[PDB]
Amino acid sequence: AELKMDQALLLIHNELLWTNLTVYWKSECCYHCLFQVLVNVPQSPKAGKPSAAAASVSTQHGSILQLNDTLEEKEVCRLEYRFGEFGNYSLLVKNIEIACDLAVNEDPVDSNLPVSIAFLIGLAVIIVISFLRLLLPRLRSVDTFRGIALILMVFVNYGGGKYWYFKHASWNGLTVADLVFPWFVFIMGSSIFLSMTSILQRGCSKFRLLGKIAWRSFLLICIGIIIVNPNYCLGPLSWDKVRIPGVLQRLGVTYFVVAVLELLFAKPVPECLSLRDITSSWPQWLLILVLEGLWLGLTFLLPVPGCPTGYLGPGGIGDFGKYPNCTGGAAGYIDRLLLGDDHLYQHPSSAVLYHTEVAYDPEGILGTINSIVMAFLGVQAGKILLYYKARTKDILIRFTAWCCILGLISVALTKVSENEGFIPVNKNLWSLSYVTTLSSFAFFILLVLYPVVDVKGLWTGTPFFYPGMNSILVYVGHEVFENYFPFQWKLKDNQSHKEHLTQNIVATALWVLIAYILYRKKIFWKI
Amino acid sequence: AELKMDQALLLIHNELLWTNLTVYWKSECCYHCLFQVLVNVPQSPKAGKPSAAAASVSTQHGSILQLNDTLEEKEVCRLEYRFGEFGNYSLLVKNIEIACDLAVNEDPVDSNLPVSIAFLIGLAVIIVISFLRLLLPRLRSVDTFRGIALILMVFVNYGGGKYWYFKHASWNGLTVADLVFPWFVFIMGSSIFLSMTSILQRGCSKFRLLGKIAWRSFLLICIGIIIVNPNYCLGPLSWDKVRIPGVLQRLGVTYFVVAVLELLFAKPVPECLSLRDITSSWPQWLLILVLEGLWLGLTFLLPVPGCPTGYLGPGGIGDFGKYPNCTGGAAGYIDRLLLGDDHLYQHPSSAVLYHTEVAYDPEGILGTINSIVMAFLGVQAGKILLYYKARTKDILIRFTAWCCILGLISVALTKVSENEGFIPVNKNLWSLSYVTTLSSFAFFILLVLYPVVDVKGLWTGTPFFYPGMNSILVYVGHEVFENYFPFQWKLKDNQSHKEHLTQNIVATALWVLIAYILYRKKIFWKI
Ligand SMILES: *[C@@H]1O[C@H](CO)[C@@H](O[C@@H]2O[C@H](CO)[C@@H](O)[C@H](O)[C@H]2NC(C)=O)[C@H](O)[C@H]1NC(C)=O
Ligand SMILES: *[C@@H]1O[C@H](CO)[C@@H](O[C@@H]2O[C@H](CO)[C@@H](O)[C@H](O)[C@H]2NC(C)=O)[C@H](O)[C@H]1NC(C)=O
Ligand SMILES: *[C@@H]1O[C@H](CO)[C@@H](O[C@@H]2O[C@H](CO)[C@@H](O)[C@H](O)[C@H]2NC(C)=O)[C@H](O)[C@H]1NC(C)=O
Ligand SMILES: *[C@@H]1O[C@H](CO)[C@@H](O[C@@H]2O[C@H](CO)[C@@H](O)[C@H](O)[C@H]2NC(C)=O)[C@H](O)[C@H]1NC(C)=O
Ligand SMILES: CC(C)CCC[C@@H](C)[C@H]1CC[C@H]2[C@@H]3CC=C4C[C@@H](O)CC[C@]4(C)[C@H]3CC[C@]12C
Ligand SMILES: CC(C)CCC[C@@H](C)[C@H]1CC[C@H]2[C@@H]3CC=C4C[C@@H](O)CC[C@]4(C)[C@H]3CC[C@]12C
Ligand SMILES: CCCCCCCCCCCCCCCC
Ligand SMILES: CCCCCCCCCCCCCCCC
Ligand SMILES: *[C@@H]1O[C@H](CO)[C@@H](O)[C@H](O)[C@H]1NC(C)=O
Ligand SMILES: *[C@@H]1O[C@H](CO)[C@@H](O)[C@H](O)[C@H]1NC(C)=O
Ligand SMILES: CCCCCCCCCCCCCC
Ligand SMILES: CCCCCCCCCCCCCC
Ligand SMILES: CCCCCCCCCCCCCC
Ligand SMILES: CCCCCCCCCCCCCC
Ligand SMILES: CCCCCCCCCCCCCC
Ligand SMILES: CCCCCCCCCCCCCC
Ligand SMILES: CCCCCCCCCCCCCC
Ligand SMILES: CCCCCCCCCCCCCC
Ligand SMILES: CCCCCCCCCCCCCC
Ligand SMILES: CCCCCCCCCCCCCC
Ligand SMILES: CCCCCCCCCCCCCC
Ligand SMILES: CCCCCCCCCCCCCC
Ligand SMILES: CCCCCCCCCCCC
Ligand SMILES: CCCCCCCCCCCC
Ligand SMILES: CCCCCCCCCCCC
Ligand SMILES: CCCCCCCCCCCC
Ligand SMILES: CCCCCCCC
Ligand SMILES: CCCCCCCC
Ligand SMILES: CCCCCCCC
Ligand SMILES: CCCCCCCC
Ligand SMILES: CCCCCCCC
Ligand SMILES: CCCCCCCC
Ligand SMILES: CCCCCCCC
Ligand SMILES: CCCCCCCC
Ligand SMILES: CCCCCCCC
Ligand SMILES: CCCCCCCC
Ligand SMILES: CCCCCCCC
Ligand SMILES: CCCCCCCC
Ligand SMILES: CCCCCCCC
Ligand SMILES: CCCCCCCC
Ligand SMILES: CCCCCCCC
Ligand SMILES: CCCCCCCC
Ligand SMILES: CCCCCCCC
Repeated sequence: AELKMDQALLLIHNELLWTNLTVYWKSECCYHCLFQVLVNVPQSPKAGKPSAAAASVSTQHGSILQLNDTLEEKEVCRLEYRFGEFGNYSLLVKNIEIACDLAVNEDPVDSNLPVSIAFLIGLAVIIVISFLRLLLPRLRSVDTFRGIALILMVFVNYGGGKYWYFKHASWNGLTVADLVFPWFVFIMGSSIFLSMTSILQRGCSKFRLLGKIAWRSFLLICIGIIIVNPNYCLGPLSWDKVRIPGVLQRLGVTYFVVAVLELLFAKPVPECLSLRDITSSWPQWLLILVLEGLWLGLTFLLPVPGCPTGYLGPGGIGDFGKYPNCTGGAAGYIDRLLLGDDHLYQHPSSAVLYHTEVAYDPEGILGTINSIVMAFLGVQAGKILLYYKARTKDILIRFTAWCCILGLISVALTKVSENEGFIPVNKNLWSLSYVTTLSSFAFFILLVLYPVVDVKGLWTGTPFFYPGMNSILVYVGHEVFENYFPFQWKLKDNQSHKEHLTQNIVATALWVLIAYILYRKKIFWKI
Repeated sequence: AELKMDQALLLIHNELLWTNLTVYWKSECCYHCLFQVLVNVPQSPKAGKPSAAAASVSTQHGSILQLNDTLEEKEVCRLEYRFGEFGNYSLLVKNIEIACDLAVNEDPVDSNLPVSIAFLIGLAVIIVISFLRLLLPRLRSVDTFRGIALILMVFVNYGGGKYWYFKHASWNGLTVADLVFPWFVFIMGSSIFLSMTSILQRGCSKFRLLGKIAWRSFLLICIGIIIVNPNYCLGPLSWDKVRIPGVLQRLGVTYFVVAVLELLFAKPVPECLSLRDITSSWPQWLLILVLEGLWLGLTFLLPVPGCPTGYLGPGGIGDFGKYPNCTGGAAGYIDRLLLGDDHLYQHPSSAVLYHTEVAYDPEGILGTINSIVMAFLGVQAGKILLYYKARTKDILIRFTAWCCILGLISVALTKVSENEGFIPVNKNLWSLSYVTTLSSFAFFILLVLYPVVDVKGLWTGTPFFYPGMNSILVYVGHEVFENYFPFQWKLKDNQSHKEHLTQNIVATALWVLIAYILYRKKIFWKI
């Protein structure tokens, strides 16, 4: 029909002669949204001639429908159902009492079939190549894990097949899109410590290195603002529309703060139950815990005008529509106070599901504290790798212990619930529990990749370390060349998951190939 | 007022009570355009109350106005005048006989003042630096002259201040925009011979070099089609809208043909009145003259359906509107027959002044013959430089003789007239006289640059050889980053020549600086 992607048709037939009905729709994904009007169905004029009206219901999450008499304002009938994509459904409001029956006129399609098939294709290629091949300085695992994070960032930015789980969550919880930036920050902290230790061991001065750190940070911030943020298809750059926060700006600020902290308190690596790497850097831990206490205090105790104190919700229609302009809480208030709504992100992810009107920037000022905490945990991983490079058992024990500690903290904060924790997982706020959850994930990934890629050498990292060696050039590249063929062509069906998924997979594989080609030519750009 | 850039206001007052008037406007730049309706002025209803109507007239070229009685269809009054930018003019159609008087209510502005001031600023900086500095393998002149051509290409592509002489001519004649692509083709031929001779002297095989030539040509064509032509701000690429011809596609075809010809007939350089470089390559000259005869025959003798034979005009309203869909003649007919109107250039330069509706591609199939002839003349310049490298007098004599011969041929063809020659100068057709004119210009530029930059060493080429060493990266770069700040920001006045000129000059100087930075880092990309 005229159905768009991820929608179904709902035909509502009114068999009642006396009472009109109004239909209210609420998603199950919401936490405390309001019911929104779906369609108004008038009363049947004559017996045997039911009135009809159609509507489109979202099929990404389960739906909650409410039937209310428009004059009486009384609930005659309520049903909750999970509609399928491109379905054709009929709802009949019978008489004798009032009851509703939902019939499936046409069965919906399987929307996740291309994703199921894509994993089978990739799994088959892995087995075929492994079967085919069998018949016939730097840590590799850090580059491999950086390349995996970057590859998924490229796939997600292109759209992720237009799938709701390859996109960012509206407010709370995790999708696959929410995993890949914290992991990159973690790895960047590891690389900060490893590179700094090698450089200082070679005998370089700390002031030349400080100048290099400042130059790299300034370059990243400027590249983000001037190249990566703006949509130059709309028009030329004007200052009043410039968005100051961003991904590369926050990488730059995090890089400066973490690198300068490590450089200031740098120590030579000494050469087995011990806490040597934890106690030899107690000043850094002291400053990190003080900074984290600052984030917690400004988040739960800063009074925001016209808004509750310590509010972590999305606003819009969320929390029963009480707080419509309070998207973010103190984080958004600080962003608006210091930068103004026109220098923020005008399309927050909460807009689709909570219908928020205010601009909110996920990469704002207040969450940089937790970005820094994430990168400092990555630094701790690098310290584990260098202080105990001789012994593999020591490295693995420390990775496992850190994963368990951070996972226990995350379980305590979130209460293993999406919206009911003390600090729920939230990318937009860059919560504490978001950091601890994604850090335990990164410690587990290192625990698995270090033996396989580095100790045993079973796997060489292919093809993931090729973009892990040219991360900055690949990230800037796909932003500049996002609309260019062959990364993007014209689709026969823009309402198809299969066609979008094929386009995005092809474009991501092309950036893996481009990075491999740059590796063969030894064209490594280090910002 | 509401006047746009390069327009004036013309108020027409009708003092006549009985006859209406219609006003016809024709530009002086046209060759045989039709008069187009400007505005209809009704008769004055009562004596002493003249009727009024306003119009905007283009001020780039002189205007020709015709006053015709609408019923009688008889010419009551005609005047030709050159209106100035943003002027406020009044035209009064008096009675006793009928006479017209044009009065300047408000004087126009000086539109060329920013260009006059810009040359004074640049001239002052040259004198200041020369005064300041005084108080305190490869041929350099070829890189210098390539950099000058490329710098002007960047300035012209950005817009050239929105000045009509920094844009391409509508059909015939020369502007500053029409000079810089033929010069680049000339220099590319010189570089082809110089590089090939050095490579073959080092002992390289001709098949490895043939593979390199084919690879470079294929890369240039593909880069042009996929990166340089499309406007990806409009949408994703669809095949039916893909434009096949272009600047880099024609560089690729010309490079392949000329490089393969030289490689096939390559000879070692022997070590003073002689014609050694002209006679040692007689096969190349034979094929070039045969190819030129093909261009002349297909242009003046190919029968084009529904069109005169040997037609070199623009169509539209040109040539008195007889031939509206004949833009190009045989060149456009061959393009349309082999590629179809949707794979051609939809905005030819003749559209503005002759109002042509058909798509015409300046870089089409038929003019590649003359592109090849231009590059082969460049090859002859390289042969002069190598065969006689010991003697400067021999090099200068040969450059002067070639300039005089080509200039005499161009004077014979064009009859020193813009539209009345046998083969007028025309970028869109890539005429023979266009090639000979621009080749004599390039020989004269070499005659001046070779002693100054190479023999005496008075000038080192700065800052022009920095982009001459990275021409391909600079050309692709400014196409990718054309809309990006700092190359383009939002203008306070979009109807100002001063603001556009400042923007374009700043952007061009920024690309000179970028190429200097790439030279300092030794990042030279050779396609
Ligand atoms: C959804 O399904 C219903 C079936 O209930 C379709 O209704 C049919 O509509 C056509 C034309 O409008 C009628 O000729 C049929 O008699 C209807 N069938 C029934 C059972 O009433 C409806 O068209 C479908 N909508 C779509 C496919 O977009
Ligand atoms: C549909 O009607 C029901 C009535 O059964 C509404 O539910 C009541 O809403 C009022 C607010 O107007 C509350 O004070 C009551 O506590 C609710 N429950 C009951 C049992 O009355 C419901 O709000 C209506 N739907 C919408 C979207 O307004
Ligand atoms: C162009 O110049 C004429 C002067 O002839 C301007 O006409 C004036 O218009 C204003 C308002 O429309 C009147 O109050 C004046 O009396 C007019 N002057 C005369 C001498 O008639 C006209 O406005 C100008 N157009 C512009 C500046 O856009
Ligand atoms: C304006 O009127 C003049 C008449 O003086 C037109 O000039 C004549 O045009 C006809 C064509 O309709 C020719 O056959 C004549 O040779 C032209 N000259 C004369 C002296 O009659 C002129 O064409 C009219 N302007 C426009 C735009 O049609
Ligand atoms: C360094 C770590 C341990 C924490 C430092 C920051 C703490 C001490 C600061 C940051 C923001 C501060 C809050 C800001 C505003 C208000 C005003 C008033 O209504 C009571 C105090 C209260 C609620 C402050 C309490 C202290 C506070 C939470
Ligand atoms: C190699 C150089 C010297 C020239 C070779 C091309 C010449 C011989 C060819 C190219 C196109 C040809 C023309 C194409 C079509 C027509 C058809 C008819 O109406 C008479 C011949 C005529 C007019 C041809 C004459 C010869 C021609 C001009
Ligand atoms: C999350 C989906 C993205 C899919 C990316 C898979 C990468 C496939 C790599 C293909 C190119 C390999 C080039 C290097 C070979 C040595
Ligand atoms: C046709 C107008 C374009 C103006 C271009 C002039 C170039 C000015 C160069 C400024 C940057 C110099 C960098 C290299 C210094 C050694
Ligand atoms: C139902 O709505 C219609 C308007 O569409 C209205 O005229 C009618 O009065 C309503 N029903 C009742 C019972 O009021
Ligand atoms: C002039 O034009 C008007 C229409 O604007 C028309 O009514 C009038 O008749 C014309 N003049 C003559 C003399 O016909
Ligand atoms: C959507 C809510 C997510 C909450 C995540 C809670 C689990 C924390 C991690 C558990 C241990 C991780 C070991 C790899
Ligand atoms: C199904 C909808 C949400 C998708 C789940 C993503 C969050 C958990 C990812 C687990 C990754 C584990 C890596 C060690
Ligand atoms: C000997 C080389 C010195 C190079 C510069 C060192 C100092 C750099 C200071 C950067 C501080 C930035 C503050 C925002
Ligand atoms: C030797 C080159 C020094 C250049 C320094 C430029 C300023 C950098 C400051 C960046 C700070 C960003 C994080 C606060
Ligand atoms: C070998 C020279 C050692 C000198 C100590 C260098 C410490 C650098 C501290 C950086 C602080 C910057 C604050 C913005
Ligand atoms: C050289 C020994 C110094 C010991 C200082 C006290 C230990 C500080 C460790 C802080 C770690 C907190 C997070 C694990
Ligand atoms: C617009 C018409 C241009 C015609 C150019 C004719 C002149 C030919 C060149 C004269 C000799 C050149 C020596 C540098
Ligand atoms: C004034 C309108 C046309 C502009 C003239 C451009 C054509 C002649 C350029 C001469 C360049 C000479 C280089 C040797
Ligand atoms: C020994 C190396 C050989 C490399 C390839 C040489 C042959 C290339 C042929 C290209 C022809 C292109 C025709 C359009
Ligand atoms: C050794 C690499 C050879 C690659 C050859 C690719 C085909 C090139 C043909 C280009 C022809 C363009 C002008 C006719
Ligand atoms: C040293 C080897 C010499 C062999 C001769 C090479 C000649 C190359 C001719 C290229 C013709 C290509 C036609 C498309
Ligand atoms: C080795 C001597 C061969 C002589 C062949 C005849 C001369 C051909 C020269 C053609 C030049 C035409 C353009 C100047
Ligand atoms: C630190 C980098 C800041 C760059 C800001 C660029 C925005 C200026 C736009 C001006 C257009 C009128
Ligand atoms: C209809 C599909 C057109 C594009 C197919 C994918 C192209 C990817 C490979 C291109 C290599 C440059
Ligand atoms: C020689 C290079 C040709 C590249 C052609 C690309 C155009 C294909 C667009 C397909 C989109 C459906
Ligand atoms: C209003 C003018 C804003 C931009 C001025 C020119 C900027 C060019 C220099 C930028 C260096 C990156
Ligand atoms: C979602 C994984 C797809 C893997 C396909 C790999 C083929 C290049
Ligand atoms: C400021 C955006 C464009 C940067 C140009 C650099 C090209 C290598
Ligand atoms: C690098 C130059 C920036 C200019 C900013 C202008 C803001 C109005
Ligand atoms: C012997 C292993 C010690 C690991 C300590 C981890 C601290 C969270
Ligand atoms: C510095 C710790 C602040 C914790 C805030 C919790 C208040 C309910
Ligand atoms: C860094 C940009 C500051 C803009 C001023 C806004 C103050 C509310
Ligand atoms: C060979 C040492 C194994 C250490 C295991 C630690 C927990 C997975
Ligand atoms: C460090 C874990 C804390 C868990 C929440 C305790 C109640 C504020
Ligand atoms: C130094 C500015 C970044 C240049 C863009 C790179 C695109 C691959
Ligand atoms: C049109 C020439 C302008 C030269 C200005 C140079 C200043 C960088
Ligand atoms: C095909 C257009 C994009 C090319 C990407 C190459 C980036 C270095
Ligand atoms: C490189 C692939 C090109 C695909 C062309 C498709 C034309 C319909
Ligand atoms: C002695 C100089 C000869 C130059 C010949 C030029 C041929 C057009
Ligand atoms: C091959 C020369 C053709 C010249 C055409 C001129 C006819 C008037
Ligand atoms: C090379 C593109 C050819 C397109 C076919 C058009 C035939 C008139
Ligand atoms: C020193 C030799 C001069 C040659 C001049 C030729 C014509 C400018
Ligand atoms: C080679 C010069 C020719 C000039 C025109 C002669 C008449 C067709």
